[PDB]
Formats: sequence, C-alpha cells, structure tokens
Amino acid sequence: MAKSVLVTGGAGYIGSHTVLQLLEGGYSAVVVDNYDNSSAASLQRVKKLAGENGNRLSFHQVDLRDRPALEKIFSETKFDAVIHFAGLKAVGESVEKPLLYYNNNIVGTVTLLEVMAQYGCKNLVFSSSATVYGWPKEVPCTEESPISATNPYGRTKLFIEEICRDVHRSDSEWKIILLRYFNPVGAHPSGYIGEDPLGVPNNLMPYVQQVAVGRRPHLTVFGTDYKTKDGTAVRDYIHVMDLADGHIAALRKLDDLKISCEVYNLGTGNGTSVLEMVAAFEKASGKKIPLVMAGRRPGDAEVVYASTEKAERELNWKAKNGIEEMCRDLWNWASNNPYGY
Amino acid sequence: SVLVTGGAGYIGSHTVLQLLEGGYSAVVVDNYDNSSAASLQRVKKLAGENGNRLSFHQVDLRDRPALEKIFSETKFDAVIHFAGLKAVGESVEKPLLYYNNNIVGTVTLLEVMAQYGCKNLVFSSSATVYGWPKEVPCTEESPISATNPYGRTKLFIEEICRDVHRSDSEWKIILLRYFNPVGAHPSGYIGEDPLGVPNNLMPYVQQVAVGRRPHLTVFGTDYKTKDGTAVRDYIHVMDLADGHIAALRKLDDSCEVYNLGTGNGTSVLEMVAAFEKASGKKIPLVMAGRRPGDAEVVYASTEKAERELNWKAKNGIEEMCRDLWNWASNNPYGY
Ligand SMILES: NC(=O)c1ccc[n+]([C@@H]2O[C@H](COP(=O)([O-])OP(=O)(O)OC[C@H]3O[C@@H](n4cnc5c(N)ncnc54)[C@H](O)[C@@H]3O)[C@@H](O)[C@H]2O)c1
Ligand SMILES: NC(=O)c1ccc[n+]([C@@H]2O[C@H](COP(=O)([O-])OP(=O)(O)OC[C@H]3O[C@@H](n4cnc5c(N)ncnc54)[C@H](O)[C@@H]3O)[C@@H](O)[C@H]2O)c1
Ligand SMILES: O=c1ccn([C@@H]2O[C@H](COP(=O)(O)OP(=O)(O)O)[C@@H](O)[C@H]2O)c(=O)[nH]1
Ligand SMILES: O=c1ccn([C@@H]2O[C@H](COP(=O)(O)OP(=O)(O)O)[C@@H](O)[C@H]2O)c(=O)[nH]1
Repeated sequence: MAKSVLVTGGAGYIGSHTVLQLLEGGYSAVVVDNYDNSSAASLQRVKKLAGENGNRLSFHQVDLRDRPALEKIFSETKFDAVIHFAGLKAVGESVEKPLLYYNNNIVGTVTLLEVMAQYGCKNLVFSSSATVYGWPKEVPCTEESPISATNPYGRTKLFIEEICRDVHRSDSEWKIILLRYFNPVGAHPSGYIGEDPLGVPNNLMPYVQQVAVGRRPHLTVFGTDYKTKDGTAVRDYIHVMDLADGHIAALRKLDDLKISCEVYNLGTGNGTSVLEMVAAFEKASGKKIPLVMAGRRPGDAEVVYASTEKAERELNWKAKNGIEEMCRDLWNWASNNPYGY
Repeated sequence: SVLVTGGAGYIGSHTVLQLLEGGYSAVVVDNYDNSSAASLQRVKKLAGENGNRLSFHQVDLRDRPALEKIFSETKFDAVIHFAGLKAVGESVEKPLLYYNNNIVGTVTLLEVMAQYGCKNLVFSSSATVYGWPKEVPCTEESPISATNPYGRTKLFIEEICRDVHRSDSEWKIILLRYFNPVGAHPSGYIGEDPLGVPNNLMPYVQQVAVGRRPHLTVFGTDYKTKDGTAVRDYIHVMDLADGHIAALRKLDDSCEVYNLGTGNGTSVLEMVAAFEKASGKKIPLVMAGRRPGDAEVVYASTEKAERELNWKAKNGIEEMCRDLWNWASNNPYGY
C-alpha cells in the first residue's frame, strides 16, 4: 500500500521540506545524505513535525559515490522511486572548483543510476534547474525551449539531463521526470525547519536571511546594469513548500504509461528582481540589508521565469504562495533560528 | 617524461613508440579493457635502446589510490589521455558504462594531475563532437553537438577541460579531435589489436580478411552520398601519432582545440575496396540499417593544425591499407 521512496540529498533545504510532504502524504522515505551542505538536525525536526508519520522515515549518512554503501541500501528495501536532490549547487564555487562539481554531481549521479538499474528501481525524479535555459532568447521559459549552460554547475545539470535521456533511449523500462526548479525560497510555515547551509550561502535569500540576523555584513548585488526595471536580475522565486508539493505531483505522474523521460518547470511564472526581493524581505523582517553593488556573476541570465502551463495541465499543480508568503515564512524560520539548527 | 593513459591501445601504442623514438620517457597506465600488455612488450622491443625509458602498469583511471601511486613515483611534464571506450554503437546501448568509464576516469585523472602539480594535458577528443554536421569540412569553431553517448562523453570532457582551465590558468590543455585513425606501423610489427568483438570498421575488415569474422556488416546504404554509405575522414595512425608529438611541443607556448584529419572524405565501401586492393582478399558484406548515432558525412578542416602545429597528414588511403594489411597478414591473431 504505502509506497517507498529513496531521497538522495534529503537532509538539505528542498529535500527536507519534500521529505516532510512525503511523510504527510502517506509515503515511506529513506534518506541518503553525506551532510556536505546540511545536518542531521533537519530530519530530526522533520520526524517530529511529521508526527505519527515520522515512523516511516529512515536516514543513512551515505555518499552517493560510495557504491557498496548504496547497493546495501537498495538490496534491503524495494524502492518504488528515487528523488535525486543530492549535489552541489553554488555557481560561484563551481567556477572556482569545477572538478569538485563534476566529481560530486556526475560521479554521484552515474553511480546512483547504475545501482538503481541493478536493483530494478528505474523510476527517477531528478532535481534539474532553470539554469539549463542559459541566457533565454524568449521568456517565459518553456520545457520545449533551447537549453544550454553558462557555468560548471549548470553544465552538471545539463549533462545529467542528457545522461537520463540516453539511459531512457537505451532502456524503455526507465520512467524519468526532470523537474527544472526555478528559485525555491521560504521555509515550512511552522518555522521549525528551513534553509540552513553549511558555511557561506550562495543563494540570494539565505544570504539575505544571514545579513538580516547579523551573521554576514552585507549582501553583494551581482549586477545593476541589467535591462530590467531596476537594473538587477529577474528570477522566478517559488515557495519551497509549493516546490515540495510538486514532487508529490511528479511521483503520481510516474504511474502514467506515456511517461518515459519528461521535463516539467516548477516555477510561479512571475519574474521578481533582486532589489524587489530584498525590499520584500525588509518588509517582512523589519531589518535593513546593507547592499554592496558589484558586477554580474559570471554566467548569470538577465531575465528567467517559468512557463507553468505544462505543469498545470499535466501535473495538475500550480504554486499557491506569493513573494510575501515566501518572505514571511523565511523570516519566521530565521528570526527564531538566526544561526540555523 | 609523459604519462600515457590507454597507452596499450591502438593509438596509444603507436604514439608511445613515437615518444620513445623522439627521446621522451613514457609511463603507461591501462586497464587492458581493449588491449593487452603484449602491445607494450612489442613497442618496447621495437623502440630499441629507447625501450628502457618505457614503463607500464595495469591501472584503471577510476582506481584513485592506484593512480596516485603512479603520480607519486614520477614527476610528469605532461599527460596524454587516450583511455576510454570509443564505440558509438555500444554507447547507445550502454550509456552508463560510457559515462562511468569515460567521465569518472577522466575526472579522477584530472583531480590527481592537479593534486600532484602536473597540469599539462593532451586529450583524445573526437569528430563525434560535431554530431551530424550541417556544413563540411568541420572547423574547430563549427558547432559542437553530439548525437550519442560516446560523442557526449567527448563533448562533456572538452567542456570540463575548458572549465578546469578557466578555474586555474596554470593548466595548459590541448584537445585533439581525431577523425578516423586507421593503419599500422609500416614495419607490420604493431597495429590495431582490439580485444572482444571489434567495433571499428577497419579492425572488423582485417578480421573478416583473415577468417576471424564471417562478414562485415555495412551500417546504412541510403545515405545522401555517392554510393549510399557513410563518409569519413580516415587518417593514418602514424600521422596521428606524430600530431601528438607536435601537440606536446605546442604546450610549451591555453585550452586549444585541433582537428587531426586529412580533410578527405571516403565512404565505407571505398574503404573496403581500398582494403581489397591492398590485401587481395574479398570481404563478404551484409548491408544493414544505419547505426544509431552515426553521422552521414564527416571530414576535417586541416588549416588550423597546419598553421599552428606545423602538421599535415602525409599518408593516403593506399598507404593506410598497405600498412594495415602488412600488420594483419603477419599478425592475423594480433599479439
Ligand atoms: N536551491 C536552488 O535554488 C535550486 C535551484 C535549482 C536546482 N536545485 C537543485 O536541487 C537540489 C537540492 O537543492 P537544495 O537547495 O536542497 O540544496 P542543499 O545543498 O540543501 O541540498 C543538497 C543535499 O545533498 C547533499 N549531498 C550533496 N552531495 C552529496 C553526495 N555526493 N552524496 C550524498 N549527499 C550529497 C548535501 O549534503 C545536501 O543535504 C540540488 O541538486 C540542486 O542542484 C536547487
Ligand atoms: N577512430 C578512433 O579510433 C577514435 C576516434 C576519435 C577518438 N578516439 C579516442 O582515442 C582514444 C584511443 O582510441 P583507440 O583507437 O586507441 O582505442 P583503444 O581501445 O585501442 O585504446 C583505449 C585504451 O584505453 C584503455 N582503457 C579504457 N578504459 C580505461 C580505464 N578506465 N582506465 C585505463 N585504461 C582504460 C583500453 O584498455 C585501451 O587500451 C579513446 O579515448 C578514443 O575514444 C578514437
Ligand atoms: O549573494 C547573492 C546571491 C545571488 N544574487 C543574485 O540573486 C539572483 C538569485 O541568485 P541564486 O544564486 O539564488 O539563484 P540562481 O538564479 O543562480 O539559481 C541572481 O540574479 C543572482 O545574481 C545576488 O545578487 N547576490
Ligand atoms: O562493422 C562496421 C563498423 C563500422 N561501419 C561504418 O564505418 C564507418 C566507420 O565507423 P567506425 O566505428 O570505425 O568509427 P566512427 O566513425 O563511429 O568513429 C562508419 O560509417 C560506420 O557506420 C560499418 O559499416 N560497419
């Protein structure tokens, strides 16, 4: 009855929130994470938040590149599907440390895919990214549109998608959904869990949260010469909880027989600038964010936001939270957990 | 002093020989997936007095401890990275294998290189990174897009190399896009000796010619070419080898790309006929559908290499097939 899901990277931001939705949705979930960018605390708190559904969560501290540890996981539990969140995701770090990114992201993915194939679990939901749209010629960005990458991190997402496409062409038994996330922000509304990266955050809103509570001295704004309304980059910010719910919608979709290797955007379809996000955070928090204005971050797009039509139609899913809610819940988490777990 | 990955293989072996004859020292790592030690035993002997400057070891590039031991024992001035799987058709059926072997091995290799402060690299890329070209000849700056997993591993590895160079300008990297090497050392003492069922055209032909396979299967006869078969840029392997010596010299003044081809297109049937001319043997053919992932017409622009490496291919098809036959007839079961 109760379907069993392995969640790589499940102790991380998106993963932790999604694990909780899995548990509240009736799923059993086994998490695999090496705590490279997270801690044990997140799943401890997910377990509590999940109440009696907490029983259905197991967790192992395993690197996906550890084939023997991973085979062990797959030998002992019959997984209905895998959600693959595990990886490194900081663009800036990626340009500086490309091999770390190729190593962790591609080697960890290939090893997972081989192990899945060996133990007969060929249902995959992959954490892809709007970065694969590169510098879009046209917005909104549709699943049909041209893909490219502009930095090493983005290439790992692009290359993995391509690998999944080849795996599928090679072997018709695979069912794969490539979810292209836009920019998840916010925290579970209880404020008991949220984003807590190790060391220096590379995403905008956790960096802002950390300036707000006093742990970083300023936000650096990467680019004020964009051809946008305020000169800063425009992106599609989605509530992490809506993004989590999208994963429950993806898992239901794997039962469709037509599914072979399919792409869905998970975004809101609305574009918000960097300064609008900062303004919205200042509103929610009552705090000032000191800004240092700098140049473009190498590889950044100007304007990127989602077409939501395909996900609405085929997944029956649409984001329900606006920016104000995103900032409200982020601040609710951070005010009481200024330095994370 | 040069580390040669996949040096027991076809192109590796010939290149290692040229390295030894040109005064270099060579360490070879190979996991003998599509070769044996025997090839290197013969290069050593063929290399004469220079032979004692060759050393070789059974090592998988994915075996990081084994590969570190190698780098810890010798300071390398450069690496030449030939190791990998290379069959377009195999790759379509077995993508994870190709991604596992080609990418995990390369990534591991590059990390160890950096760890041990050897940041000079020549890489075996491929014309398959041009996918199905919309214009020929294929120029280094023409569009890069693969149509199969093998091609993608090559394309991906190029991109990883660029990123590596961008992250750290101490790296000097040359990406050689080989077209279709064929032939053998003109002595006939070394040549292509793949293990397992051959995948490439000419080792499949040579094995049909000596009784080891019953027929050659021709992959596609409805292409938009003179005789209906796919057209490639076949290049003598000794020419290719010499190109790598020139690449090593070029490293001493970047992440640069160079085609190594002849710039002439030859169809599959023309290659068979050239081989029948050289060998006197008749090759039974079975005509079949297109091989998944195959381009139609691929050939090289030779300008950039000529201009920048002072290198041109000098052997023709006729010399490629003679040398091939010379090796085949004297080593019908290879090594
Ligand atoms: N956050 C975003 O804005 C965004 C946008 C698009 C795509 N994504 C993708 O979503 C996924 C999750 O993102 P997140 O925001 O939750 O990041 P995160 O860093 O919180 O989550 C990643 C998790 O993976 C773990 N991990 C990393 N490498 C691992 C390995 N080799 N073995 C095991 N565990 C490993 C980390 O410790 C962490 O818990 C990533 O793949 C990321 O690329 C994120
Ligand atoms: N037409 C062609 O032959 C052609 C064209 C373009 C590019 N290339 C590339 O040139 C290189 C050499 O081609 P070749 O014709 O000499 O092939 P080959 O199979 O004869 O040589 C490859 C060698 O690599 C070794 N090897 C494979 N995986 C290894 C691993 N993980 N660790 C260590 N050694 C490993 C094999 O055992 C073999 O000796 C390859 O990277 C191939 O993709 C070849
Ligand atoms: O410290 C930071 C982090 C991000 N950004 C900008 O905020 C937007 C969102 O960045 P993030 O890295 O979170 O998302 P991405 O678009 O890279 O997935 C982008 O335009 C970044 O240039 C910024 O100005 N400062
Ligand atoms: O048994 C074979 C092997 C190859 N080929 C064709 O001969 C050419 C050379 O292919 P090969 O595998 O040698 O190299 P590739 O061009 O894929 O690098 C291509 O058109 C192949 O389709 C063929 O018809 N039969």
